[PDB]
Amino acid sequence: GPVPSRARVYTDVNTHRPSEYWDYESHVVEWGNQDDYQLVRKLGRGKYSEVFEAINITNNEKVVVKILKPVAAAKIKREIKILENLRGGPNIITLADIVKDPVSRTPALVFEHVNNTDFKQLYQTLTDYDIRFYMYEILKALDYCHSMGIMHRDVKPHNVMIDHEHRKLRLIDWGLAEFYHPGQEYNVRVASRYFKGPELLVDYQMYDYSLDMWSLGCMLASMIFRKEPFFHGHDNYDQLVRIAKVLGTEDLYDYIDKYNIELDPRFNDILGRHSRKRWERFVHSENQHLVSPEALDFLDKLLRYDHQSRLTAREAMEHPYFYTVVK
Ligand SMILES: CC(C)NC(=O)COc1cccc(-c2nc(Nc3ccc4[nH]ncc4c3)c3ccccc3n2)c1
Repeated sequence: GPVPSRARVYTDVNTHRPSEYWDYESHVVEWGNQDDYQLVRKLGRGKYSEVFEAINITNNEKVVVKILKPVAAAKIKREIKILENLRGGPNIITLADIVKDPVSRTPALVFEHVNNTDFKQLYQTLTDYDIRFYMYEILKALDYCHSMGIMHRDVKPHNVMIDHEHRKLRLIDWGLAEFYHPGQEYNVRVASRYFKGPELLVDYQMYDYSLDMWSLGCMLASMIFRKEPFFHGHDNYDQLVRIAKVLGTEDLYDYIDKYNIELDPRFNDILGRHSRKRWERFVHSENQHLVSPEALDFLDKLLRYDHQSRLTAREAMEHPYFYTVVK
Protein backbone atom coordinates (compact mmCIF):
# COMPACT_ATOMS: atom_id res chain seq x y z
CA GLY A 1 0.00 0.00 0.00
CA PRO A 2 1.12 3.69 -0.08
CA VAL A 3 4.08 4.86 2.15
CA PRO A 4 2.89 7.42 4.75
CA SER A 5 3.85 11.10 4.68
CA ARG A 6 4.09 13.98 7.23
CA ALA A 7 4.64 17.71 6.79
CA ARG A 8 8.24 18.80 7.36
CA VAL A 9 6.92 21.88 9.29
CA TYR A 10 4.11 22.58 11.86
CA THR A 11 3.66 18.77 12.15
CA ASP A 12 2.37 18.76 15.73
CA VAL A 13 0.67 22.22 16.17
CA ASN A 14 -2.82 20.61 16.51
CA THR A 15 -1.69 17.57 18.65
CA HIS A 16 -0.55 20.17 21.33
CA ARG A 17 -3.57 22.55 21.29
CA PRO A 18 -6.63 21.84 23.46
CA SER A 19 -9.35 19.97 21.49
CA GLU A 20 -11.23 23.38 21.74
CA TYR A 21 -8.94 24.64 18.90
CA TRP A 22 -9.37 21.88 16.22
CA ASP A 23 -12.50 19.91 17.37
CA TYR A 24 -14.79 22.15 15.25
CA GLU A 25 -17.82 19.80 15.82
CA SER A 26 -17.86 20.78 19.58
CA HIS A 27 -17.74 24.55 18.79
CA VAL A 28 -20.77 26.67 19.96
CA VAL A 29 -21.56 29.59 17.55
CA GLU A 30 -22.01 33.06 19.20
CA TRP A 31 -24.86 34.71 17.17
CA GLY A 32 -24.86 38.45 16.39
CA ASN A 33 -27.93 40.53 15.43
CA GLN A 34 -29.11 39.79 11.80
CA ASP A 35 -30.86 43.25 11.92
CA ASP A 36 -27.39 44.95 12.00
CA TYR A 37 -26.93 43.97 8.31
CA GLN A 38 -28.87 45.14 5.24
CA LEU A 39 -28.13 43.33 1.94
CA VAL A 40 -27.33 45.78 -0.93
CA ARG A 41 -26.62 43.52 -3.95
CA LYS A 42 -25.64 39.95 -4.88
CA LEU A 43 -21.82 39.78 -5.62
CA GLY A 44 -21.41 36.04 -6.40
CA ARG A 45 -22.70 32.47 -6.07
CA GLY A 46 -20.64 29.26 -5.58
CA LYS A 47 -21.85 25.69 -5.15
CA TYR A 48 -21.88 26.18 -1.37
CA SER A 49 -22.79 29.86 -0.92
CA GLU A 50 -24.26 33.15 -2.12
CA VAL A 51 -22.24 36.30 -1.41
CA PHE A 52 -23.73 39.82 -1.00
CA GLU A 53 -22.49 43.36 -0.61
CA ALA A 54 -24.18 44.61 2.57
CA ILE A 55 -24.12 47.54 5.00
CA ASN A 56 -23.59 47.38 8.75
CA ILE A 57 -26.30 49.94 9.78
CA THR A 58 -24.71 50.30 13.30
CA ASN A 59 -21.58 52.04 11.80
CA ASN A 60 -22.52 52.59 8.09
CA GLU A 61 -19.55 50.32 7.07
CA LYS A 62 -19.62 48.10 3.94
CA VAL A 63 -19.44 44.36 4.71
CA VAL A 64 -19.67 41.13 2.69
CA VAL A 65 -22.24 38.55 3.76
CA LYS A 66 -21.78 34.90 2.74
CA ILE A 67 -25.01 32.89 3.17
CA LEU A 68 -24.17 29.19 3.26
CA LYS A 69 -26.41 26.89 1.16
CA PRO A 70 -27.72 23.98 3.34
CA VAL A 71 -25.66 21.77 0.97
CA ALA A 72 -22.60 22.74 3.04
CA ALA A 73 -23.83 19.65 4.93
CA ALA A 74 -23.04 21.22 8.34
CA LYS A 75 -19.29 21.61 7.53
CA ILE A 76 -20.23 25.25 8.17
CA LYS A 77 -18.71 24.71 11.63
CA ARG A 78 -15.21 23.86 10.22
CA GLU A 79 -15.18 27.12 8.20
CA ILE A 80 -16.41 29.19 11.18
CA LYS A 81 -13.86 27.59 13.53
CA ILE A 82 -11.01 28.08 11.02
CA LEU A 83 -12.06 31.73 10.40
CA GLU A 84 -12.20 32.40 14.17
CA ASN A 85 -8.83 30.65 14.79
CA LEU A 86 -7.13 32.74 12.00
CA ARG A 87 -8.89 36.07 12.71
CA GLY A 88 -6.40 38.99 12.78
CA GLY A 89 -3.70 36.94 11.00
CA PRO A 90 -1.80 38.80 8.24
CA ASN A 91 -3.92 39.05 5.05
CA ILE A 92 -6.56 36.60 6.46
CA ILE A 93 -10.11 37.79 5.60
CA THR A 94 -11.63 39.05 8.89
CA LEU A 95 -14.90 37.38 10.02
CA ALA A 96 -16.74 40.33 11.69
CA ASP A 97 -19.96 38.47 12.70
CA ILE A 98 -22.12 35.33 12.35
CA VAL A 99 -25.91 35.96 12.15
CA LYS A 100 -28.80 33.57 11.37
CA ASP A 101 -30.27 34.40 7.90
CA PRO A 102 -34.06 34.61 8.32
CA VAL A 103 -34.77 33.40 4.75
CA SER A 104 -32.26 30.50 4.32
CA ARG A 105 -32.33 29.67 8.12
CA THR A 106 -28.54 28.99 7.68
CA PRO A 107 -25.55 30.88 9.15
CA ALA A 108 -24.57 34.08 7.30
CA LEU A 109 -20.84 34.92 7.72
CA VAL A 110 -20.17 38.69 7.85
CA PHE A 111 -16.71 39.72 6.57
CA GLU A 112 -14.76 42.95 6.21
CA HIS A 113 -15.22 44.41 2.70
CA VAL A 114 -12.23 44.49 0.32
CA ASN A 115 -12.79 46.84 -2.68
CA ASN A 116 -11.56 44.07 -5.12
CA THR A 117 -10.52 44.78 -8.76
CA ASP A 118 -11.16 41.79 -11.19
CA PHE A 119 -8.20 39.28 -11.45
CA LYS A 120 -8.75 38.77 -15.26
CA GLN A 121 -8.14 42.60 -15.48
CA LEU A 122 -5.46 42.59 -12.67
CA TYR A 123 -3.18 39.46 -12.29
CA GLN A 124 -2.38 39.46 -16.03
CA THR A 125 -1.63 43.25 -15.99
CA LEU A 126 0.62 43.66 -12.90
CA THR A 127 4.25 44.82 -13.01
CA ASP A 128 7.26 42.60 -12.10
CA TYR A 129 7.43 44.55 -8.83
CA ASP A 130 3.67 44.14 -8.11
CA ILE A 131 3.79 40.32 -8.77
CA ARG A 132 6.62 40.06 -6.18
CA PHE A 133 4.82 42.38 -3.72
CA TYR A 134 1.44 40.51 -3.86
CA MET A 135 3.08 37.04 -3.79
CA TYR A 136 4.85 38.13 -0.56
CA GLU A 137 1.48 39.24 0.89
CA ILE A 138 -0.07 35.83 -0.06
CA LEU A 139 2.88 34.02 1.60
CA LYS A 140 2.22 35.93 4.86
CA ALA A 141 -1.34 34.50 4.84
CA LEU A 142 -0.18 30.95 4.00
CA ASP A 143 2.62 30.81 6.55
CA TYR A 144 0.21 32.17 9.16
CA CYS A 145 -2.51 29.58 8.48
CA HIS A 146 0.09 26.70 8.15
CA SER A 147 1.67 27.85 11.47
CA MET A 148 -1.84 27.64 12.97
CA GLY A 149 -2.28 24.00 11.80
CA ILE A 150 -4.58 24.83 8.82
CA MET A 151 -4.32 24.10 5.10
CA HIS A 152 -6.45 26.30 2.76
CA ARG A 153 -6.76 23.69 -0.06
CA ASP A 154 -8.29 26.20 -2.54
CA VAL A 155 -5.51 28.71 -3.38
CA LYS A 156 -6.35 30.32 -6.76
CA PRO A 157 -6.67 33.88 -8.11
CA HIS A 158 -10.46 34.02 -7.43
CA ASN A 159 -9.78 33.45 -3.67
CA VAL A 160 -7.33 36.40 -3.44
CA MET A 161 -9.17 39.76 -3.04
CA ILE A 162 -6.92 42.76 -3.86
CA ASP A 163 -7.68 46.45 -3.37
CA HIS A 164 -4.96 47.54 -5.85
CA GLU A 165 -5.46 51.24 -4.83
CA HIS A 166 -4.54 50.54 -1.10
CA ARG A 167 -2.09 47.67 -1.92
CA LYS A 168 -4.31 45.51 0.30
CA LEU A 169 -4.69 41.71 -0.08
CA ARG A 170 -6.98 39.14 1.67
CA LEU A 171 -7.10 35.36 1.25
CA ILE A 172 -10.80 34.35 1.23
CA ASP A 173 -13.08 31.26 0.88
CA TRP A 174 -11.90 29.03 3.73
CA GLY A 175 -14.80 26.61 3.03
CA LEU A 176 -12.39 23.86 1.84
CA ALA A 177 -9.79 24.57 4.56
CA GLU A 178 -8.91 21.75 6.99
CA PHE A 179 -6.89 21.13 10.19
CA TYR A 180 -3.66 19.25 9.51
CA HIS A 181 -3.26 16.15 11.70
CA PRO A 182 -0.16 14.02 11.01
CA GLY A 183 -1.02 10.64 9.45
CA GLN A 184 -4.66 11.70 8.59
CA GLU A 185 -5.97 10.76 5.13
CA TYR A 186 -7.82 13.67 3.45
CA ASN A 187 -10.24 13.94 0.50
CA VAL A 188 -8.32 14.52 -2.79
CA ARG A 189 -11.43 16.30 -4.27
CA VAL A 190 -10.19 19.79 -3.19
CA ALA A 191 -8.71 22.81 -5.05
CA SER A 192 -9.78 23.90 -8.54
CA ARG A 193 -8.59 21.67 -11.48
CA TYR A 194 -5.76 23.97 -12.73
CA PHE A 195 -4.34 24.44 -9.16
CA LYS A 196 -4.62 20.75 -8.04
CA GLY A 197 -1.27 19.37 -6.83
CA PRO A 198 0.10 16.09 -8.25
CA GLU A 199 -0.70 14.38 -4.88
CA LEU A 200 -4.45 15.01 -5.56
CA LEU A 201 -4.17 13.93 -9.21
CA VAL A 202 -2.50 10.58 -8.29
CA ASP A 203 -5.03 10.02 -5.40
CA TYR A 204 -2.45 10.32 -2.55
CA GLN A 205 -4.57 11.17 0.54
CA MET A 206 -1.84 11.81 3.20
CA TYR A 207 -1.02 15.34 1.93
CA ASP A 208 -0.37 18.54 3.96
CA TYR A 209 0.23 22.34 3.83
CA SER A 210 2.59 21.83 0.83
CA LEU A 211 -0.54 21.38 -1.43
CA ASP A 212 -1.06 25.19 -1.03
CA MET A 213 2.53 25.80 -2.22
CA TRP A 214 1.86 23.86 -5.47
CA SER A 215 -1.32 25.98 -6.03
CA LEU A 216 0.72 29.17 -5.36
CA GLY A 217 3.35 28.01 -7.90
CA CYS A 218 0.55 27.54 -10.50
CA MET A 219 -0.54 31.18 -9.80
CA LEU A 220 3.06 32.48 -10.13
CA ALA A 221 3.69 30.65 -13.44
CA SER A 222 0.47 32.08 -14.94
CA MET A 223 1.47 35.62 -13.84
CA ILE A 224 5.17 35.67 -14.92
CA PHE A 225 4.55 33.80 -18.21
CA ARG A 226 1.22 35.56 -18.94
CA LYS A 227 -0.49 32.16 -19.51
CA GLU A 228 -3.94 31.52 -17.96
CA PRO A 229 -3.96 28.91 -16.69
CA PHE A 230 -0.39 27.61 -16.81
CA PHE A 231 -1.37 23.88 -16.71
CA HIS A 232 -4.52 23.76 -18.88
CA GLY A 233 -6.04 20.27 -18.29
CA HIS A 234 -9.25 19.26 -20.13
CA ASP A 235 -10.10 17.14 -17.01
CA ASN A 236 -8.30 15.81 -13.86
CA TYR A 237 -6.45 13.10 -15.92
CA ASP A 238 -5.28 15.46 -18.64
CA GLN A 239 -4.31 17.90 -15.80
CA LEU A 240 -1.54 15.45 -14.75
CA VAL A 241 -0.48 14.96 -18.44
CA ARG A 242 -0.17 18.78 -18.83
CA ILE A 243 2.08 18.86 -15.71
CA ALA A 244 4.13 15.91 -16.99
CA LYS A 245 4.73 17.70 -20.38
CA VAL A 246 6.60 20.41 -18.37
CA LEU A 247 8.17 18.59 -15.36
CA GLY A 248 8.71 15.30 -17.26
CA THR A 249 7.52 11.73 -16.70
CA GLU A 250 10.77 10.36 -15.11
CA ASP A 251 10.39 12.61 -12.00
CA LEU A 252 6.67 11.69 -11.89
CA TYR A 253 7.54 7.96 -11.77
CA ASP A 254 10.21 8.63 -9.08
CA TYR A 255 7.52 10.48 -7.02
CA ILE A 256 4.84 7.75 -7.16
CA ASP A 257 7.66 5.09 -6.66
CA LYS A 258 8.83 6.92 -3.46
CA TYR A 259 5.29 6.88 -1.97
CA ASN A 260 4.48 3.36 -3.38
CA ILE A 261 1.46 4.91 -5.30
CA GLU A 262 -0.04 3.01 -8.26
CA LEU A 263 -1.11 5.38 -11.11
CA ASP A 264 -4.71 4.85 -12.24
CA PRO A 265 -4.21 2.52 -15.27
CA ARG A 266 -6.27 5.11 -17.31
CA PHE A 267 -2.87 6.95 -17.55
CA ASN A 268 -1.07 4.11 -19.51
CA ASP A 269 -2.67 5.27 -22.86
CA ILE A 270 -2.39 9.11 -22.29
CA LEU A 271 0.71 10.00 -20.18
CA GLY A 272 3.40 9.22 -22.83
CA ARG A 273 7.12 9.89 -22.24
CA HIS A 274 8.18 13.52 -21.61
CA SER A 275 11.47 15.22 -20.76
CA ARG A 276 11.60 17.96 -18.12
CA LYS A 277 11.54 21.29 -20.01
CA ARG A 278 13.77 24.24 -19.14
CA TRP A 279 11.68 27.20 -17.85
CA GLU A 280 13.17 29.43 -20.68
CA ARG A 281 10.89 27.62 -23.20
CA PHE A 282 7.91 29.60 -21.77
CA VAL A 283 9.62 33.04 -22.09
CA HIS A 284 8.63 35.22 -25.06
CA SER A 285 8.63 38.91 -26.00
CA GLU A 286 5.30 39.56 -24.21
CA ASN A 287 6.34 38.16 -20.76
CA GLN A 288 10.16 38.58 -20.65
CA HIS A 289 9.80 41.76 -18.51
CA LEU A 290 8.23 39.60 -15.74
CA VAL A 291 10.88 36.86 -15.91
CA SER A 292 14.22 36.88 -14.00
CA PRO A 293 16.64 34.15 -12.89
CA GLU A 294 15.28 34.71 -9.33
CA ALA A 295 11.64 34.27 -10.54
CA LEU A 296 12.51 30.99 -12.34
CA ASP A 297 14.54 29.60 -9.38
CA PHE A 298 11.62 30.39 -7.02
CA LEU A 299 9.01 28.84 -9.39
CA ASP A 300 11.26 25.78 -9.85
CA LYS A 301 11.23 25.17 -6.05
CA LEU A 302 7.37 25.39 -5.78
CA LEU A 303 6.46 23.26 -8.81
CA ARG A 304 7.92 19.93 -7.68
CA TYR A 305 6.01 16.65 -7.82
CA ASP A 306 7.32 15.57 -4.37
CA HIS A 307 5.18 17.57 -1.89
CA GLN A 308 7.92 17.08 0.76
CA SER A 309 10.54 18.83 -1.47
CA ARG A 310 8.60 22.07 -2.16
CA LEU A 311 9.54 25.34 -0.43
CA THR A 312 7.46 26.00 2.73
CA ALA A 313 5.75 29.41 2.93
CA ARG A 314 8.43 30.61 5.42
CA GLU A 315 11.31 29.35 3.16
CA ALA A 316 9.60 31.00 0.18
CA MET A 317 9.58 34.40 1.98
CA GLU A 318 13.44 34.11 2.36
CA HIS A 319 13.91 33.69 -1.44
CA PRO A 320 15.99 36.23 -3.46
CA TYR A 321 12.90 36.87 -5.66
CA PHE A 322 11.58 39.01 -2.74
CA TYR A 323 14.81 40.96 -1.98
CA THR A 324 13.49 43.89 -4.13
CA VAL A 325 10.16 44.06 -2.18
CA VAL A 326 10.05 46.89 0.40
CA LYS A 327 9.65 45.40 3.92
C1 LIG B 1 -19.19 40.01 -12.60
C2 LIG B 1 -18.65 39.52 -11.28
C3 LIG B 1 -17.27 40.08 -11.00
N1 LIG B 1 -18.60 38.06 -11.28
C4 LIG B 1 -19.15 37.31 -10.32
O1 LIG B 1 -20.16 36.63 -10.50
C5 LIG B 1 -18.50 37.32 -8.96
O2 LIG B 1 -17.99 38.59 -8.58
C6 LIG B 1 -17.45 38.70 -7.32
C7 LIG B 1 -16.96 39.92 -6.91
C8 LIG B 1 -16.46 40.05 -5.62
C9 LIG B 1 -16.46 38.96 -4.77
C10 LIG B 1 -16.96 37.73 -5.18
C11 LIG B 1 -17.00 36.58 -4.25
N2 LIG B 1 -16.50 36.79 -3.02
C12 LIG B 1 -16.52 35.79 -2.14
N3 LIG B 1 -16.23 36.05 -0.84
C13 LIG B 1 -15.83 37.25 -0.22
C14 LIG B 1 -15.68 37.24 1.16
C15 LIG B 1 -15.28 38.38 1.84
C16 LIG B 1 -15.01 39.53 1.10
N4 LIG B 1 -14.60 40.77 1.48
N5 LIG B 1 -14.44 41.59 0.40
C17 LIG B 1 -14.76 40.87 -0.66
C18 LIG B 1 -15.14 39.55 -0.29
C19 LIG B 1 -15.56 38.40 -0.96
C20 LIG B 1 -17.00 34.49 -2.52
C21 LIG B 1 -17.03 33.34 -1.69
C22 LIG B 1 -17.55 32.16 -2.14
C23 LIG B 1 -18.07 32.07 -3.42
C24 LIG B 1 -18.06 33.15 -4.26
C25 LIG B 1 -17.51 34.38 -3.83
N6 LIG B 1 -17.51 35.44 -4.70
C26 LIG B 1 -17.46 37.60 -6.48
